[PDB]
Amino acid sequence: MVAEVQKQAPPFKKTAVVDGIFEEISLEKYKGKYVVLAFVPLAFSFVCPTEIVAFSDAAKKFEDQGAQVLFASTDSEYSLLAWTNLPRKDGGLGPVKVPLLADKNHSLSRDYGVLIEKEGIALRGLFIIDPKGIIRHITINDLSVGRNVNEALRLVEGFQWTDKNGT
Amino acid sequence: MVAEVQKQAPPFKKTAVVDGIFEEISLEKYKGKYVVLAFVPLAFSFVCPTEIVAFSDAAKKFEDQGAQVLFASTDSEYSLLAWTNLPRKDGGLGPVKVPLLADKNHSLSRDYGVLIEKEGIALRGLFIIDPKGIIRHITINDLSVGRNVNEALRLVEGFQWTDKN
Amino acid sequence: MVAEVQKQAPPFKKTAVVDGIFEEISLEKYKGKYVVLAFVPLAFSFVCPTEIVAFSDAAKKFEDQGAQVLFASTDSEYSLLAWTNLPRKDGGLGPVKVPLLADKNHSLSRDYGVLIEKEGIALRGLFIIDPKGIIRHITINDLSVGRNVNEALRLVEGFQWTDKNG
Amino acid sequence: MVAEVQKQAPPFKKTAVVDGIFEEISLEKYKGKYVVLAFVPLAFSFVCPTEIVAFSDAAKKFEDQGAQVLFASTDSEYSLLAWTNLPRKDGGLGPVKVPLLADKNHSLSRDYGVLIEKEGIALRGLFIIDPKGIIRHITINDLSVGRNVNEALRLVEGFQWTDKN
Amino acid sequence: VAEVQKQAPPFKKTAVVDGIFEEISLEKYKGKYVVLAFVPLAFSFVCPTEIVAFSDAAKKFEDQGAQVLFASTDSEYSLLAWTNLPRKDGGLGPVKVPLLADKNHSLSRDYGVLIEKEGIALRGLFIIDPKGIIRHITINDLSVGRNVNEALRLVEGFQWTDKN
Amino acid sequence: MVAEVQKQAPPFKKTAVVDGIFEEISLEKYKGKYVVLAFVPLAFSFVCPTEIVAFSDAAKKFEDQGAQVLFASTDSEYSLLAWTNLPRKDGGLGPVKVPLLADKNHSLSRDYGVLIEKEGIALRGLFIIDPKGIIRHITINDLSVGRNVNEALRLVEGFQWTDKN
Amino acid sequence: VAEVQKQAPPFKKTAVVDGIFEEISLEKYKGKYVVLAFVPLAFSFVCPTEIVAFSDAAKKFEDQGAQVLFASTDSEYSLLAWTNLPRKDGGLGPVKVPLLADKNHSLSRDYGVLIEKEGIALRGLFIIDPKGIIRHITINDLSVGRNVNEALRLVEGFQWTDKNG
Amino acid sequence: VAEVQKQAPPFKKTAVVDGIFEEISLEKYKGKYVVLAFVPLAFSFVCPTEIVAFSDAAKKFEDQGAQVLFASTDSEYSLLAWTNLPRKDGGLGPVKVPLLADKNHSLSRDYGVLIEKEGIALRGLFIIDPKGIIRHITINDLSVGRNVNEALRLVEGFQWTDKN
Amino acid sequence: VAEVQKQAPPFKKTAVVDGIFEEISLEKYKGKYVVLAFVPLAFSFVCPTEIVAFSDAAKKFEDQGAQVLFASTDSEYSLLAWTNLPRKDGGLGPVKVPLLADKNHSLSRDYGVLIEKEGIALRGLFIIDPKGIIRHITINDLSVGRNVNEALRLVEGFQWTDK
Amino acid sequence: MVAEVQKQAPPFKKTAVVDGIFEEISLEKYKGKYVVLAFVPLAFSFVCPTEIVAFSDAAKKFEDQGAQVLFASTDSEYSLLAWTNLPRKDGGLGPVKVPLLADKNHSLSRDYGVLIEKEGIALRGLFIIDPKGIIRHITINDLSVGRNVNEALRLVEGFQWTDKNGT
Repeated sequence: MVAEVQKQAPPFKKTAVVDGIFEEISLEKYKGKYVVLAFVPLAFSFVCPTEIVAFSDAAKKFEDQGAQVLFASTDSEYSLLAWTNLPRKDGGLGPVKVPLLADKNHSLSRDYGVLIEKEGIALRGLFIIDPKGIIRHITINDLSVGRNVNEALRLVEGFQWTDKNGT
Repeated sequence: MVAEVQKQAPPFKKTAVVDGIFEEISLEKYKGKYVVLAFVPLAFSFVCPTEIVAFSDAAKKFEDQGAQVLFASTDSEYSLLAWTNLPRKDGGLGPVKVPLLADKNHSLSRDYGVLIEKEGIALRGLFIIDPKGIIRHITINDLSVGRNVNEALRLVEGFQWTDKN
Repeated sequence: MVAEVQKQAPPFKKTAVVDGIFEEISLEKYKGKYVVLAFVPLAFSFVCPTEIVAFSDAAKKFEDQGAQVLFASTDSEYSLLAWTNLPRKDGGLGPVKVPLLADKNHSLSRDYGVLIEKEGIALRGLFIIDPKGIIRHITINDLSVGRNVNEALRLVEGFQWTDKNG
Repeated sequence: MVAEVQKQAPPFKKTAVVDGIFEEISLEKYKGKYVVLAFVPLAFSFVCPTEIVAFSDAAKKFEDQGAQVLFASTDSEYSLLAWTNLPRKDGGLGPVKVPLLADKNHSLSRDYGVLIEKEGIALRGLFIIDPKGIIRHITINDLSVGRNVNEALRLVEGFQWTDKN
Repeated sequence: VAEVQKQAPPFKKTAVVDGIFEEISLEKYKGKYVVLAFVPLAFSFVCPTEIVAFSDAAKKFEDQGAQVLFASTDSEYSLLAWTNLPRKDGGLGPVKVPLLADKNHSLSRDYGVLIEKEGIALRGLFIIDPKGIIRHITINDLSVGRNVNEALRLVEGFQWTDKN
Repeated sequence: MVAEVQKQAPPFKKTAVVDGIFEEISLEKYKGKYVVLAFVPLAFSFVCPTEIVAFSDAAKKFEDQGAQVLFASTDSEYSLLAWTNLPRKDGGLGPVKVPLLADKNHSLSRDYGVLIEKEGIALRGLFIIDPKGIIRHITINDLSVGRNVNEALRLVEGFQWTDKN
Repeated sequence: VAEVQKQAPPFKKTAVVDGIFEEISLEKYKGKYVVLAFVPLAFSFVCPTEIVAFSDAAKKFEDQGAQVLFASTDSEYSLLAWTNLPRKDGGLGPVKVPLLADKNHSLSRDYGVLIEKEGIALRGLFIIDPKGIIRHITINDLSVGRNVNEALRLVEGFQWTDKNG
Repeated sequence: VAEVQKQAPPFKKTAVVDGIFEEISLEKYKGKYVVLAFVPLAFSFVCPTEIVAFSDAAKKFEDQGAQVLFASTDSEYSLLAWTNLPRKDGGLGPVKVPLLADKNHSLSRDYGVLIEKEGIALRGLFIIDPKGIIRHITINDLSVGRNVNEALRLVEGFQWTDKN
Repeated sequence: VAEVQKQAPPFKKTAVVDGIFEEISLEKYKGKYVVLAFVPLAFSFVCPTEIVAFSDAAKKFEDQGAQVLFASTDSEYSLLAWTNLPRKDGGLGPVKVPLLADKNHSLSRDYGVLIEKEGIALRGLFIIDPKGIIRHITINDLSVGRNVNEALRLVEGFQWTDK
Repeated sequence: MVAEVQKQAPPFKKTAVVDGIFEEISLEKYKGKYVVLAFVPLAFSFVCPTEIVAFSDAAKKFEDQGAQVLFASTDSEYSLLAWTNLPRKDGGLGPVKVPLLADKNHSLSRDYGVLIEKEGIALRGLFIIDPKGIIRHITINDLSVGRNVNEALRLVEGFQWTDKNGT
């Protein structure tokens, strides 16, 4: 069960940090809406999280497009929680407006094809999954360079439009 | 031999249309340069090729950045040639500033993970490959929605910057 | 499930260009009639398509013999359509009086034993299939040399005669 | 080891009737020449052998084209010999200008894909094999209808022309 | 394969009986002894005195409650032509025992007489009783023939023992 | 492994009773001569040995034909010895002019295809083996009915004649 | 195979009892101790003092509630003849214990005493209790025999232990 | 897997030593006793008193000829941040023993402490001698901690017995 | 094999309890903590001070709701004789804990302490809770022993915070 | 690798008690002599060792015949040692004139076909092995009943005699 465009997205149920407390998040929870699943390699890394912040700030634009953004990493929910509790002035992430999923056992990263087995971390993959659970897009960047928030919005708007016309 | 970010890109040698005549194109030919390999499902399809045109028009901007754009489809070099000879006024593609690769035996599309076996055509995948032949990016869109030329430019500039800093 | 003389022909359902528009063609559609399935790939090749034209021109002679000619290639229905829209003066095929079947996923060419896997194209095979769907003849030519239209007519006439005596 | 256009023809070594006596015939014997190998289901069958006669009569036209015609069946060299010794007025074949190969153990017919296992006889297959031993054509007719001598001549001439241009 | 004491392999083969084709099976002779004898090849350069000897004794076998059947790996058409070609002219002439065309070799294979590399049957002879059990097997190399009286002696032997 | 007409006979080396004492008999010992190997179910059986006696009496006729007769059973050389020491008046065999081979471990009977595994005894098989060790004849009778001595003589004479040439 | 503490392999074998044949199985002696003893060959050049010793003690075994059975790989006809040949004349003479003909070797194989290459049983002796459980195994190479008193001692031993605790 | 009396599974893992990264292998301590101790998660709601107790006794171990190493399935960045976050503020504060980031789980798998379903290590502790042989294994469920003096006692025990 | 957090491998083994044989299974102690400890050989030239220490603390374990069990790959007859041979005379003397004879090695194999090549158990100790879950594992090489107080501390620990 | 009459005996190398101290005994050590290998289920069992004592007392008669008697059990060399140190008055074995082999890992008992897997003990098997290492006899008694010393002497004398004649 790897993830491929046109196929059903691998299901998941993962403990996540939502507004500073733990919640069990599954894909089935968002059935009917678009989901944008986006991975990041490590918490507390020496790379500024501008990428997660950009998606956090656009949370509401996604919600208006009928979509929910979810982030995911191979850190525990405790590491990710602490990451949010450590403000940005002090080198952390600060609170955020999107769930952060703790993929400690690596199943998520493996099923979505982004895990770097030797290293224990996910590549910067991003998947857009439609209301019926079909993957309609895959981006995967090496770690050095980030993703564009507007691309995800453009694509979601694109797939909605085509969902409700010919194509 | 599938394609993965951080791994060596699958090599290939495919007959392509360059400037209305055939040339054998391999990836090894572009070692030292960034390569942006982009697939498209079918020639002569009744869907406007604005996507290939946008990348054709930016061919030279990529070249200036030290990158080569390559397009690829599961059509023969003769179908792709005829596509270029048929102007856009008349429902074709017109000439183009980027090699068009004929993946008739499907090996390319299979090795890069974009082939839809049941259908015989490639998804709209796009791969950025660095000078050492390592895949640094993968985009794959379902057919209904296209790719953004500026994303490929942004990413290439991104990977160059990080290559040197 | 390969094709052999005396055995049931591999069924198929393939999108084809008939009179400049797409139609889904299966073998089951011609049950009761002889079918003459002939392969060619490639479209827009730099070789004059005299072979397809000869069979196009004899379309009606086949129809009189109780047979339907079908052509087939590993090109898409869009490439094949464009081939017909491009007239012969300009290096294309022009319209034709026989369906052109797009075997893009190669299943047809594989099941009929004509695909050159390394290359992605069909050899110049021709199959005559009787009303019950049994293969009664197989021709397969390497690419350099073509088929004779009259052979297919002669064979069909032959198999009809023997169908109704023998 | 089945026979396919573009591939090497299955080698063989079979006892045949040549000019009313037995000789061991192999394909390797005709290397350098075109070979037209043609099968028939049964000797003494109730079908007139006009087909074998037509190819026998054109023997020399084939020889002029640089080709050798060979016939083959699943009968013994003794059955095939007797067939030639029985003249046509009397319901046999009469003498012929082409070797008749006795495929009693069925290996030839199996390797060339014409054997009907349940029945023990070959379909009316015809193979044209070039000087390097590559199969350039395959015809296979059900038993009720025969082959055209001129098709084989046309094809051989065709493949020679294309061999040299 | 066929073994003494075991059930004989069943068969259904096209044969030449009185110059026309008939489908012969073993099941047809259930209740009688069957003496199945192989020979291939037809038109071979070796005189068929052996088949003639068994043809001439056809009726002695019938009196003993037995049927003789011959078999070869030639087609029914080759075997037919063999009978139509008289002996003056190097053939066999008519015969009073069915000639079975084992073209697909199944019979010869099941009875263990086929020479696979060659496509021909050894000179095997099998005596099969009324219940279909093989009570005797002879197999000669091709160079030397069988004795008709041996088959009669053996059949008489097995009848006697069948009833005491 | 098994014995077939036209093939090399399975070799053997078996302890046998010859003139009231033991000797190790192999087939290799008779190379150059015809050998007629004949099996019998058991010693001391309630069946009169008239069959072995007939072949014993014709020993010398076989020798004149250039042949050696050998008999064989699945009994030990001690059982077979005792069989010969027990005269016929007293229900035994009496002495005989042909070696009697003790196939106790069943290898011979298995290799020659006559063993009845469930029972441990050989069928009444008879094999004629030529000077080069090739099997030229096989007879195998069910137990109820015996073999004919003259058939073996006729066959041996037959195969010699045809051997020469 | 047979093992101490495990159920003895069942059998049904034709045997010589008082000069005639009877079918002996182990199931027949359920409720009694059975002492199954093998011997390599009949008519062997060794006087069978061992079988005689067990024959003479038949009645002491019967008094202990035990039955002695002997077994060999010879036919019932060879074994019968062995008994009919008196000891003065090199045989066995009659005996007071069944003699089992293991011609197909199944018994000797199942009890682990068969010497495959040779076709004979080692001098094994098995004591089997009323429930059919093997309580002892002796197996001697051929050169040296068994002691009758050991079998009696062991049976008495196992009875005693069967009835105390 | 790791077993008493057998060679310990080798490793080479990025670790936090004095606020910076160093690559730590077992081969680095050949000649000394190594006490390898796992803890399930950084920043967990459970007080690290256990790591602190072993950190405080670092020098007693060093005097005995032993090196203590800690290991978790967190990244070196999570573990670094854990040390930079003082205890007043819910972290670990600095420590006197390397903290090894077993992100790919190989270490925890090879030492038999990984809970596959969960992605975390049990509280295992292994004592490994100078030749790299495992001479002791402790493994505690999550609810209850380890005793520092046991590890010191055992190391002293194995040294004494090493020299007798 | 036996693992912390998993159900302990069941067993049923003949043991010496107060100089006579009894069949001991784990199921017998369901509801109580069990401390199963292995010892490699009886009559070995090393001191049983370890078994004595646990024997003397038998009652402290019983007060904590726990039963100590010892186990070795010796027969119940060797183990019995070990207890009948007093310590003055180089044996063990009586003891207040069952001694389990794992002659067929199944126990030692299932608990992961058997040294196959040798036929003896390492000095493993397992604490098993009332539901039969393993909550602790110690395994020492043969040269060095276990601490009685550790087992008491751990059991008290797991009772307090139950599960 | 099971033991059978006429076949090579399985080799072994086992720690044994010889005269109250440990020694490594292998079969290879007695090549050239007959060996009489005899098993016993358990030390300190409630059954009197009369059988081992009878063979111990005849040790020297065996030695004079050119044979060595060896005993073997699945107990450790320490259990077997203690067994000898415990005199017979006090329910033990007392010293003995034949090596006692500790088959703790069960390899010996398994290779000679006497191990009762479920139980961990050897049946009362006895094997006579000739100077070339060939098994010339096998006795195996269930546990309830013992073996006869004179049988082993009779058999060894038997096999020697026949070794050195035609008959």
